[PDB]
Amino acid sequence: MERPYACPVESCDRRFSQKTNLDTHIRIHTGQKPFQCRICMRNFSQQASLNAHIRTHTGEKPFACDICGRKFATLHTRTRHTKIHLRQK
DNA sequence: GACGCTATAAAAGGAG
DNA sequence: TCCTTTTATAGCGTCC
Ligand SMILES: [Zn+2]
Ligand SMILES: [Zn+2]
Ligand SMILES: [Zn+2]
Repeated sequence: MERPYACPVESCDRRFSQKTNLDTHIRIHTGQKPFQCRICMRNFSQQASLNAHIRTHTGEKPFACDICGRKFATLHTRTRHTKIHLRQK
């Protein structure tokens, strides 16, 4: 089976191949946020979101644009940005 | 128009 | 496999 682990909430019913990913997903239903920022004590649903968040404190911007070389704290922001060099206003 | 930021999904790494 | 960590995608909010 491609994606064995199914979500128990009948409304959702999203599928995952890895069990961790299902557990992480069920958390959006339970509202459990096990990842805590040790600076402001805010809780996050994922390690990824906590890590992206820690950068807002440290000011680190590890994502650079290939075209203009401008820096960004997150991958999405960087990727979405790159698309402005391909069009006008 | 742009982008800072959180959410969420999906994949991958590593150890036993 | 279980658990950790990384990579990809979707909006919201706000200032310009
Ligand atoms: Zn669900
Ligand atoms: Zn914090
Ligand atoms: Zn650029």
